[PDB]
Amino acid sequence: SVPPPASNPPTDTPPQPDLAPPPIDIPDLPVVSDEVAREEASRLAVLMKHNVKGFSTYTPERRKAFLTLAKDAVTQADMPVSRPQLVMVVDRNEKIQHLDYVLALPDAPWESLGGTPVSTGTTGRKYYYITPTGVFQNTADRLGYRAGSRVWDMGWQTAMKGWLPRHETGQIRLEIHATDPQFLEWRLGHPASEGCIRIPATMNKFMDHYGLIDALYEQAASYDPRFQALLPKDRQPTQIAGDLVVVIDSGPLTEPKIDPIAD
Ligand SMILES: [Cl-]
Ligand code: NA
Repeated sequence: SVPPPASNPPTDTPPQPDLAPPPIDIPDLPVVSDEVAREEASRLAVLMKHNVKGFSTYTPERRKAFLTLAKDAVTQADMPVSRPQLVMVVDRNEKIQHLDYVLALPDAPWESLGGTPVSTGTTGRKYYYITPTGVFQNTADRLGYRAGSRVWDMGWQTAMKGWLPRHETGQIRLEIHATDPQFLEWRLGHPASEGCIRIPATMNKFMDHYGLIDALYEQAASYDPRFQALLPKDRQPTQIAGDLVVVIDSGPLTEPKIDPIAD
């Protein structure tokens, strides 16, 4: 069977004239040397190994695929890498279904930290979408919410309907969700979502506490009480925090498949 769909409510940040800060009041994102960045990435990698269920470093061939396709995608999206920063790379291929944290460096080869199984969107089921490839940024344009378990809201995105071989797109609210009583952790590693990205509950808490993709969220929390209120009070944000979630597809690109029971 396929688990029921997650709820993916939009969380666009309302405009507030009273919170508009001058440039000096918005802190700059931390910039560390490549030497410091690599040491911090190694520390975080060891912590994830011992605190996130299902964590793995990958084989050399798999690491190369994560690193090459993620760099390819960021380059094609013309998104700049001007400081050492983490990137969450998700391989939606039906045969992989894993994420890899990568350290992007502006003037040196990127480095792989490791990651966990995930579940992205499945084919063959009406109203379930294939998770789209591309570069998705976690910005202060959205708040996300807490289920509490953190939910990251990546905005409306064009996605391919998973049940129509003719290739027909629609709009999904792309979000990152932990596992829960209706989407159990043993589902991870095979496609089973309606289009969202499911991650282990412990990976969700780790990302929340260390702020791995929350660089722009933390920046906004400096002056905006709505972002401050959603972030954990006991967090310990890493200086190499990033903001990009990059969905790749390494094998033959996912093709939709008919749902034999759809009318
Ligand atoms: Cl389940
Ligand atoms: Na998918």
